[PDB]
Amino acid sequence: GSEGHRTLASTPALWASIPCPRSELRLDLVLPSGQSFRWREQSPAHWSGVLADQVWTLTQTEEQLHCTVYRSQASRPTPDELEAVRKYFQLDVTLAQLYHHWGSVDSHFQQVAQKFQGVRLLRQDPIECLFSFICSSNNNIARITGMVERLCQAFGPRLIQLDDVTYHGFPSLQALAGPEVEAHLRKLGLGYRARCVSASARAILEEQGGLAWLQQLRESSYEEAHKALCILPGVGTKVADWICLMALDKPQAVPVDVHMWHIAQRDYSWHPTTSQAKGPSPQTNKELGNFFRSLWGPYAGWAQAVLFSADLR
DNA sequence: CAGGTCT
DNA sequence: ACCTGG
Ligand SMILES: *CCOCCOCCS*
Ligand SMILES: [Mg+2]
Ligand SMILES: [Mg+2]
Ligand SMILES: [Mg+2]
Ligand SMILES: [Mg+2]
Repeated sequence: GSEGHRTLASTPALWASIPCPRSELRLDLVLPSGQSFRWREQSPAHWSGVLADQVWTLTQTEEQLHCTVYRSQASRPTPDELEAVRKYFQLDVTLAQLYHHWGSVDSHFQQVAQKFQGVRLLRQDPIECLFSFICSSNNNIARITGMVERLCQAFGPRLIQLDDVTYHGFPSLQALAGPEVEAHLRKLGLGYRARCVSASARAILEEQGGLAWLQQLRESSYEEAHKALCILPGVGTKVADWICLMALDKPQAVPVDVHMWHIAQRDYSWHPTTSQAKGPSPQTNKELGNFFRSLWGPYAGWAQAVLFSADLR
């Protein structure tokens, strides 16, 4: 009872609810969908992971988001701790309002979105997000999850153990910048991406001003933050857009990939007009992202998340 | 060859 | 131009 991953039924005294409709947040569409790679459904409908340097288990009913924290004497999450969950899910951003806007300007969105409510963006840490998305180059969601887990196990601080899972926090820049990290990361199957992690951890810390430079790209404009991220090894345009959208408070960023081409073409009959080339290219990908920004508005990347979730079936 | 990044 | 999965 007192050992292991908790469930709402098994230890009801250690949970606290946050008012949050299922239409504002679907955990099963947000937490496993390749935004974060570090949440696990360890019991049915119960998602466990590291959030604000502690381990949480989250589950929901129709009107409540139920939360528990593993810290020495076990107790409910305090008020300040629940705000970190609200902050992580960005719950002040009302989806009801966004879905209404997107629907009003896009009848295709109106048609598809009703089935896929509660899709929102997590407000991720920029370090974690950066190095996760560096591991996603030439890769799929299954292997990426594994690489990130091993990376965190090897180089991240031990938090606590629940059942047979030892939770680790995401590694610091210092740990990823350290001697022989590439070789160690290669032993963990990351391949050529091992170099990129090491090099980008070193470039941030030793060439760019460290953690502070990255964190202050939150305050900088989208265009600035994107340009700044591209100088890092393993970070091209797509990767930078993902980081901008997921970790640097740029809701207008629209990461363009072949998947977005398929949507644009099949669902909006989109073709590049200004650009010369017909297919994907840096010129045409920039044009596509702009199309959806003008269509959807300042939260275009959140809209994309909904269509991405809907296409996934 | 597909679909990203580096210079 | 360069890289690695399917
Ligand atoms: C698509 C070319 O990949 C860029 C990675 O370069 C090797 C350093 S990790
Ligand atoms: Mg991430
Ligand atoms: Mg290193
Ligand atoms: Mg780069
Ligand atoms: Mg908008």
